[PDB]
Amino acid sequence: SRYKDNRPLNILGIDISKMELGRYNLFEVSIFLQGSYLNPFDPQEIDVEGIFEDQYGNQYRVPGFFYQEYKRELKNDYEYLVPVGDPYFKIRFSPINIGSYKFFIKVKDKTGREVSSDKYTIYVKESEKPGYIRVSEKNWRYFKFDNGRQFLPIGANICWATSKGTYDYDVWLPKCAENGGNYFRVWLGPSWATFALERESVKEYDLKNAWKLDYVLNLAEKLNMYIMFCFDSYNELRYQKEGAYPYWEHTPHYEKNGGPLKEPKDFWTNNEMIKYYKNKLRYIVARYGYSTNVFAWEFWNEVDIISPTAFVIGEVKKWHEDMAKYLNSIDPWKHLITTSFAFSPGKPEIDSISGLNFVQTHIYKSNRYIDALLSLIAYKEKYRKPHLVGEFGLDAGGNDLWVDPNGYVIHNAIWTTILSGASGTAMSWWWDNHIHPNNLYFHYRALADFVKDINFLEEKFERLTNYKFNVYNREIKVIGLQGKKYILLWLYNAKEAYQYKKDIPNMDSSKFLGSIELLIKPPIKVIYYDTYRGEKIKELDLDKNVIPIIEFERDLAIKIELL
Ligand SMILES: OC[C@H]1O[C@@H](O[C@H]2[C@H](O)[C@H](O)[C@H](O)O[C@@H]2CO)[C@@H](O)[C@@H](O)[C@@H]1O
Ligand SMILES: OC[C@H]1O[C@@H](O)[C@@H](O)[C@@H](O)[C@@H]1O
Repeated sequence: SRYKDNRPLNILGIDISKMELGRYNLFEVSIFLQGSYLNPFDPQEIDVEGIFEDQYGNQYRVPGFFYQEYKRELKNDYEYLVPVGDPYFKIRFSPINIGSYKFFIKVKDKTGREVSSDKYTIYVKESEKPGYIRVSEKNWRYFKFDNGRQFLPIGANICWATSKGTYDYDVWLPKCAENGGNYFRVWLGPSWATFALERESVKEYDLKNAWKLDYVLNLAEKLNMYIMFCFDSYNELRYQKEGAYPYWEHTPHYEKNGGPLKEPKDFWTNNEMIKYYKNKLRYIVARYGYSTNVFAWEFWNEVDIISPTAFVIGEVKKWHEDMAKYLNSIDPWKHLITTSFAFSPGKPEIDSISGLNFVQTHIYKSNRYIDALLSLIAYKEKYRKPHLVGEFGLDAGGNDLWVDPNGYVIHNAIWTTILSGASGTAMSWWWDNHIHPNNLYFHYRALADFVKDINFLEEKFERLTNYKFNVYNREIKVIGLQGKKYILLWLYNAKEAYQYKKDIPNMDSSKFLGSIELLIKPPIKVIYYDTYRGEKIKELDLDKNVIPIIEFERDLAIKIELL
């Protein structure tokens, strides 16, 4: 209890960032106070709240959070944070309507005493921000922003940094964003993670790592990138003898290390653990919920490979139901909620929960992974909510960086997933040792430039069929979408797409390979698109339903417009 206080409850000061701001922008209040509490992260010890009301009567009850300011520096090869000033409490709000808001601050400590701040008025003007990310009501396969524009996640996992900490995100994120990336995922556990909130304790949260997460979220705000926050990872509940980067012996949850749990099975039902987990959710909502750059709350990385002594499907399901309900109830902005599994088909008992707004796949597979992605995407349409392939790679023991230094595997997967009907790109691993040093960002730029002007929410896209190849010299396969107005094709050579030794193609090729006949009504306009250079190659008007296939080395994209 290093942050305890033993004084009569009183507000000592309030600082307000600005009295005028734009729609969906951050409005921050600093609160200096004294009171009686053992743990500023526990609302039963001290509960700070901001009560906001727009001019239409809508009310928002925003929990406040304990905060320490830091100044970062780089000490040779590691980030070091110097504390600045005493810690204090903050409220972070974001207005969804324009016009006037009134708000006040309310504080209650463990004595039951309650104090209040006077009503303040702020004014909100229109801004460029599109709002929070939601499931599309027009097409449940896809995400939208509040303003109705689509959100197609294009990016990769970027889940933790080296010892350089936030300085790595300074490098990775601008490169991602300038190459069409608008998405990444970060880990808030286990305790070794860059943004670990439960670093030494499950009762009190790490103010340095929370500040690093502030920094990276602010950088995403500047770059128009949107983040999935993964709260916990399976390692926390996996025993040393079970392998796969286990961490139970080191995790703060374990009684040996000060926590409430005698064994990982008890995580799901232990009353003390559930209480502190809800305090963590409240802290996360308080500190980060305002941000439209939070794409989603993700409870678990691969919860199915916690210790087999700890995975009880009925209890994990109930815990996800209860925590999703709680999180929704306290999150004024109702961010999307999800969870993930190592087993690529997932766990239907959990994926079917209505409180999980979208489902995910993790898949590491070396052989015929294009077909495996297609099959999984087709299968999970049964949930009638969006599907994110949140992790993807070879099953090569982490050797992708030297088996495939050109990123052909990533290339194949991001084209396959977005043109099979998934909500966005397959999300690669290996951001730090592969994507960045091998400079693989250009793959994403080529894909983003192909899809960005299509409104997927209105095309009524269906996976391509009723097609007939007529190709004699090669084995060419197709992944395709057929919509109201567009047909999008990704063609690949089955005998070249899975070999990674040759250099990046630079076709000069103008040559005729074969044809693909589609059941569509002509006339049409056909655009041939280089998937490595990210450029239109050729354009052709047609009066029949048979599209010539021009020469290409590994794969080729075609955009067809029904006229
Ligand atoms: O290297 C940093 C952390 O790696 C962690 O293991 C990772 C591992 O690097 C790899 O990405 C693997 O497939 O997923 C693991 C996490 O589940 C931990 O070993 C951690 O201790 C390291 O700091
Ligand atoms: O920032 C990502 C990486 O960039 C490299 O050039 C080095 O500086 C690494 O130390 C760093 O982790």
